[PDB]
Amino acid sequence: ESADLRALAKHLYDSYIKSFPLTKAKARAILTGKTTDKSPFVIYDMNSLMMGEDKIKEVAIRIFQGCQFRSVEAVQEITEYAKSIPGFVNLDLNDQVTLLKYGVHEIIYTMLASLMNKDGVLISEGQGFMTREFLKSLRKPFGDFMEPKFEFAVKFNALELDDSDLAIFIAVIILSGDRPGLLNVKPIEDIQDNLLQALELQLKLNHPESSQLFAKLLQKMTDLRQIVTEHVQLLQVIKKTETDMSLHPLLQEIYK
Ligand SMILES: C=C(C)[C@@H]1CC[C@]2(C(=O)O)CC[C@]3(C)[C@H](CC[C@@H]4[C@@]5(C)C=C[C@H](O)C(C)(C)[C@H]5CC[C@]43C)[C@@H]12
Repeated sequence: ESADLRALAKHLYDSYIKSFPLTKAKARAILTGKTTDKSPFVIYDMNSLMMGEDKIKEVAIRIFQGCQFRSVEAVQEITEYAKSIPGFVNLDLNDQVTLLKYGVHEIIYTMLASLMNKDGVLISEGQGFMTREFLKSLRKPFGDFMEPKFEFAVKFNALELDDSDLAIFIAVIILSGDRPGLLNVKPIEDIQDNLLQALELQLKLNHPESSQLFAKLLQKMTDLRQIVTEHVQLLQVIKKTETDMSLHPLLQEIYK
């Protein structure tokens, strides 16, 4: 029944709003020269980075650890969202952990695109905006952490998804079932099939002039995969040349 799929979409969207403090809708209102209400302080170089530390509250490394923090917070938020997905907490606990382990980074880059445009990315709950060029200009093992994320975002943002779309898409990603190490794949797959039906209907209703958006959205999952892969191998480099830099245990247990 279409009706049941709509109720599912609304529940996920509702849970999404409750779990993620910075929505795409708020991010777009901040980014677009829309408001005096609160536009961001813009960090595009060293001194503005400093002054930025006063307005908003070594460079390259310190920025990297600022990233590390926000990812941890993002993992907490995504974990909270995951529990609201019907069926998820009824799964074998080990599989819940596995689904989170592999899904969380793909979600983080999906939602990261909401905070990006071509020029840079919102930081600190949208109070700040850090320039793409400034991130690229950073010291050499760090200066290209962010670039492939920008490249993803620019293309992904061209699908023009809104938060109600993204809420279902993010659920679809979590409930994959082709994740390494899963004990019971069939209950995961039955949940994903429901989610996929919901997403498909959502996209047809919300974007009726956007043909095959559903298929085009699913194809984006390959882009996410390779961002993660490339990000991971970049992290292995950093941990060897920067022996004094530390990773977060919540983040470290995710990579393996
Ligand atoms: C170890 C890291 C540096 C964390 C976990 C890996 C990470 C990850 O997988 O998230 C790569 C992308 C990103 C550096 C995050 C942190 C969160 C962060 C984000 C949102 C918040 C802090 C930063 O100020 C800013 C604006 C550059 C963004 C952009 C990218 C990421 C997603 C990484």
